[PDB]
Amino acid sequence: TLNGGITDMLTELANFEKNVSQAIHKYNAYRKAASVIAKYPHKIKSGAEAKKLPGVGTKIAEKIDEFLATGKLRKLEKIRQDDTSSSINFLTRVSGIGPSAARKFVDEGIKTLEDLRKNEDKLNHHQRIGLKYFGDFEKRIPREEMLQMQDIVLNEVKKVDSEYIATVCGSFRRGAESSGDMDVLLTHPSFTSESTKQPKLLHQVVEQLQKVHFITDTLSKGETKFMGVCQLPSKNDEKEYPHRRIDIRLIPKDQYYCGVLYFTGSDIFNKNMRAHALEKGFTINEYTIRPLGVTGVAGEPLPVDSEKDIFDYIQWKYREPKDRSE
DNA sequence: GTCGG
DNA sequence: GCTGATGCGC
DNA sequence: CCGACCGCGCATCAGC
Ligand SMILES: Nc1nc2c(ncn2[C@H]2C[C@H](O)[C@@H](COP(=O)(O)OP(=O)(O)[C@@H](Cl)P(=O)(O)O)O2)c(=O)[nH]1
Ligand SMILES: [Cl-]
Ligand SMILES: [Cl-]
Ligand SMILES: [Cl-]
Ligand SMILES: [Mg+2]
Ligand code: NA
Ligand code: NA
Ligand code: NA
Repeated sequence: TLNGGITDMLTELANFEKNVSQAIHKYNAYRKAASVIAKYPHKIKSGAEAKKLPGVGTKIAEKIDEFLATGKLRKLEKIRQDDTSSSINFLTRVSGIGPSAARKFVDEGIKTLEDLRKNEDKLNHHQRIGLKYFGDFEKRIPREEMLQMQDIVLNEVKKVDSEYIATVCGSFRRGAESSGDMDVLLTHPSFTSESTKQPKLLHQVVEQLQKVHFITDTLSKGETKFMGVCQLPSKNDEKEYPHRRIDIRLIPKDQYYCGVLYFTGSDIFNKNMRAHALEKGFTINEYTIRPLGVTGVAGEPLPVDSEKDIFDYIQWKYREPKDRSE
């Protein structure tokens, strides 16, 4: 929080471009700037100083000067006053409602939490569950709770098939003291890039977790990716825990390292690493890292035996999970 | 909105 | 039904 | 300047 005021300002700007303006590149431009500044070990004294960092250009430099001089930004002040922008920004906070849906609802007169509640019929499945747990999904998850959650997930998975390997990734693997949700990477020997010898591998696990009442709702579910809701069990007479978002990704067992790298993040770290990969002539996804031929077409998967091998290919020193929070 | 060639 | 584009989210 | 901006699973829709 050394330059919290500035990073918060850029984040709000980023959210505006994304939610209201539907300008994804500007969104990421602001996010990159916020990121590099949050990483900066000094208390910024001027926009000129900030402009030295990659990602911070003229426009943002001017904004930082204004914020330092007055403690605020007029551009944001006007945005906050705008009701449409405010309404669209708010609605996008519901899981399942993005910029388009948010602008459409506002067009229909639906602009508040109360409005959504009296219009459930106009929401799809995902949006309905996001509204249901709106309050809860805004809460943080203490690492202590993440630990109890990990215990339940790993043990239940083990009960279905001892050959399953469940790994909690996301901010948790990065060592965060609190997480916004739980991210679970899952592998099983019968599912490789070479073949699928067993169907319902992901289904079985989801099923088991619902059986024990851990998973309470489903936002989306396919053969390899589950997106839903879970809840820790509470003791007698005590208030129950908030419901939490849970994502489970089944990845070919032989592509574990690319999968755990992807699912460990951060999202900005992944974007930076994938972009660097390209510059180095490689393309990276959650499955593999491939060289880019002369034409720029991806070649065959390169051998990977650790997360480090991936870093080595793009000529980056290895970075522990805890140092990938950008 | 920012950057490299 | 399928395929492709688009919205959404990780 | 100006083209590039990471890469992809699932739900939903149009058009067939
Ligand atoms: N390449 C890529 N990977 C992504 C992206 N978004 C997410 N990931 C990958 C990297 C992410 O680390 C991982 C998990 O996604 P979460 O949204 O849960 O992100 P975190 O868990 O990091 C925290 Cl925001 P928390 O949940 O605790 O608040 O998915 C994206 O746009 N691109
Ligand atoms: Cl844009
Ligand atoms: Cl791998
Ligand atoms: Cl691939
Ligand atoms: Mg997460
Ligand atoms: Na700069
Ligand atoms: Na949303
Ligand atoms: Na997640």
